[PDB]
Amino acid sequence: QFLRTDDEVVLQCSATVLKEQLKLCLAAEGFGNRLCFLEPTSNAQNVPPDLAICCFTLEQSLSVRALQEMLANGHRTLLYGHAILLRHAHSRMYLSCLTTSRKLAFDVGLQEDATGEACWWTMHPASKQRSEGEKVRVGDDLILVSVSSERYLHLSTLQVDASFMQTLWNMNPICSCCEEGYVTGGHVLRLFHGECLTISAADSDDQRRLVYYEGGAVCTHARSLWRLEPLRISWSGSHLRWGQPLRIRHVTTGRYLALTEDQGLVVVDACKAHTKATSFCFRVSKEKLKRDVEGMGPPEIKYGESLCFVQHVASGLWLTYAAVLKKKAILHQEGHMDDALFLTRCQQEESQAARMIHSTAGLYNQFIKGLDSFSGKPRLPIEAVILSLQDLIGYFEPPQSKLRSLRNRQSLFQEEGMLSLVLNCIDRLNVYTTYAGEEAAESWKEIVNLLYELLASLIRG
Repeated sequence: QFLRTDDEVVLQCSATVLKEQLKLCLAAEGFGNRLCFLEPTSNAQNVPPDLAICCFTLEQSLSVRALQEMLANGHRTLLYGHAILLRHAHSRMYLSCLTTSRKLAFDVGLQEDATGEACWWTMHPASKQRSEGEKVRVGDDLILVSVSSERYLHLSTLQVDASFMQTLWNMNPICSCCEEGYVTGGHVLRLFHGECLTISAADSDDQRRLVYYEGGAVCTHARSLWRLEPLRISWSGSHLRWGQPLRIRHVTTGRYLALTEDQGLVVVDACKAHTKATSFCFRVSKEKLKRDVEGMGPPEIKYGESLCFVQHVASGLWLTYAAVLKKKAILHQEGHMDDALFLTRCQQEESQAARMIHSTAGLYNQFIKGLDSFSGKPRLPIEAVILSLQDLIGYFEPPQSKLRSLRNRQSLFQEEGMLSLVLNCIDRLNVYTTYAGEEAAESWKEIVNLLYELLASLIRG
């Protein structure tokens, strides 16, 4: 019904493209790139969208008198006329109106701290059906106005900016108060057998596509982290239910647990992750065996205490095993009597790290791919690579058991091959003594210096 501070939301707008509605959500990575963009969510049945970086938390909802009061120095329902502070779940930065552009438009993206007016947004009713001081209702079209620049949060042409043109937004709830201890969608977690479900380590002959039960240290590495993704956008953070279908996304690689005709149980690119290949559910038992709600729903599955059998929804097949303990994970008609898994929730530091490794690997791989492109040939995400490097250098800065996080964060990245990755950039740039752009070459010495600085920061201590 209503929205409250601390609810988690997405900011959705629509565009009409090829005479069909396309729904899109405000997204940003934060590290490596502060700028918002739009993540299409309409084709979810075929291609699951990247939702982790669309989630925002309603930190704060103030009257403007209450805002001006604070600027010159609790599950509150949101009222029209209030100013809101939206913290990005992944990066923990705040949604702001930036002071850069590309005329009258400002960039929208993420600000590293909630000081000043740029990260505040007033909410206005999009019809006479709502008035200042009334509660914002889940479902309401609304207008969002930057407190700092007085422009409207705006969809352009698909991009987002702050503009004098209005755009209608739906602030759609992802979740509200959940029952302590209960599994919800959007959680990052591990699945333990009796040893946990994972894909192999970086640079494996695997190509990282096969699934395993493995024990030992993997139980604390990023490669065994998974994100649960119900087949819905709104209330995708609701409590999970026995038999409810969901996709299971591998965090550091972005691939989706799947049944595949040629190869059996594997992990699959998002573009191949259609519903049937990719829907599993949790079952109480292997016996033969509703209508999805518009709230948190009944809590059903508990971290630690619940035993769960994972079933592939379209085939009915059971997640099981085949054969420094490492077993291959398979889908089978019968499985084994000890197939039930238990779930353990990841904590935020490690969860964040795993997403950062995903983006970083993507970015530097693309940057390596551009270098290979003109390697043989006399005649690149320079901006992002630089910011990414600068961001990681700050993240790895030495400090007071901050030394523990550091060592552990360094460890997560190292076990995901970030050292080779950084080394590969250095080796490829050092093929040159002093091809690319001349524009590109303006940034060469800066980037190699930043890489070496990162390298050192990944080993220090």
